[PDB]
Amino acid sequence: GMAEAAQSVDQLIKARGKVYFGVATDQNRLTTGKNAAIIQADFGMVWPENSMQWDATEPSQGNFNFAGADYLVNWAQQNGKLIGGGMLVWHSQLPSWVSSITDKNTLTNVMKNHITTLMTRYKGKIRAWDVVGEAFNEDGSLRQTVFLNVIGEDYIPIAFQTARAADPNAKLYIMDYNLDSASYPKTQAIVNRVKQWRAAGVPIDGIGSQTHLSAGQGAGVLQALPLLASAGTPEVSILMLDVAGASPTDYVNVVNACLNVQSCVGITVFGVADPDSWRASTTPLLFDGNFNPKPAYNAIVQDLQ
Ligand SMILES: O=[N+]([O-])c1ccc2nn[nH]c2c1
Repeated sequence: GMAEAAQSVDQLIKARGKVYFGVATDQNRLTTGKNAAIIQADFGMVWPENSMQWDATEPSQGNFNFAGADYLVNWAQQNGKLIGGGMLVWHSQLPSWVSSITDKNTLTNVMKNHITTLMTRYKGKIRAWDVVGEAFNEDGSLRQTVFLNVIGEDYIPIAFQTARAADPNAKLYIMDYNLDSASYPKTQAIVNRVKQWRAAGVPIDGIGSQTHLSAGQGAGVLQALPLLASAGTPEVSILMLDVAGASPTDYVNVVNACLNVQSCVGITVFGVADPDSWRASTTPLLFDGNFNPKPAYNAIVQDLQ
């Protein structure tokens, strides 16, 4: 048929003892193309690209919109897929009403209410939440977001403690990008800070590495991911994965990094088909514009056998 025979990378990675091979998606994708069909066949977990971000879910203080998030949760449950959520605390997609707050107590209450409301709504149904995203500067210091500037460094401890109470079953992650190389200061810095936060009792269950790679950089993940795992969190994960050129070598190296790290639970790719990627011109995903698996997909299948 037009659809091509294939194997599920999610089925294969589970048979290797990992939890999932996942994909970022949302309602716009699930209703179009072959996205739903490919996700049903080949992936075991879904993450909302945008529908759980702060601008989508709490556009006005205390006025929540769960329509896109509900769609994804409902779709995942109906299709037997795990669900991840996030990002609960992130500077990038933040409504103006939040970034304009200057009172530390107010912003703390706002952040806690945002975390608690989103996590409570889906309590027991979500595998993992990305509680704090992109909290680090490239030099390893903390990024000067409204949360850091107004609340101070304690915002990370408070966010995680609040998330734990909202849904004790969820795995709570901190996530950042440019953690793909051991040579990079951000990688060692997040490890050191996470070690110190865990010594302070912060319930950081996971470090998620947002893995946007250019050609050849897969090999670096083989040293970076073990370094991330040395922070001692229960879990690490590869997330938002895409690879310029989608070389089988790079993708297989990332997969093998996860297989080589006992605490790595799985891998999430940043979409299904190349034309829908934020980097589409670099054809960086595992399915082409015809929704057929690319050589990198086949190479992952062969590596996971
Ligand atoms: O693993 N992901 O691709 C992914 C996509 C969007 C997200 N928002 N929060 N966490 C996310 C993870």
